Amino acid sequence: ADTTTVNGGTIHFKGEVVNAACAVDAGSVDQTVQLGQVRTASLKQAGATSSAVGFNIQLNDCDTTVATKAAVAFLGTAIDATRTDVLALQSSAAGSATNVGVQILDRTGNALTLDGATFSAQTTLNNGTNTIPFQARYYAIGEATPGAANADATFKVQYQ
Repeated sequence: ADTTTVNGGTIHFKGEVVNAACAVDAGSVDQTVQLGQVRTASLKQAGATSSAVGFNIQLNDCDTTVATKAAVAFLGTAIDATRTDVLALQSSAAGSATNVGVQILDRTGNALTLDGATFSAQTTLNNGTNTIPFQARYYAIGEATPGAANADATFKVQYQ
């Protein structure tokens, strides 16, 4: 019955990475992130964006004698071969939106290539708790069409 909206479900992030420097918080290893609902009229041409929502990857127990910096990379399916930082939806079949994916922006506003090897801007660590912030947002690759939108990605943390 939806003829007018991309109707955001969740983007689901998983990232079980173990390192001596810090522990990934248990609330960060398997998280969702709701984007909600956008009229297709607002995503009518390639490059249009909407509905940026924040999420964080929290590191606990950091020890700066082990690492002074951290960064995160994300892995997922590109929506097409010429849009390497736009995550395909889990489905573009009947009932799901087409011509729209999801980008993961780091704390400097840069979209991250979804190759598991393109690291965010670094957090300069303090001992203890460190919160690395991101956003997710919709990104149109053409005239978006209506339907459900859900996506999935995994993440890794690199320390130095």
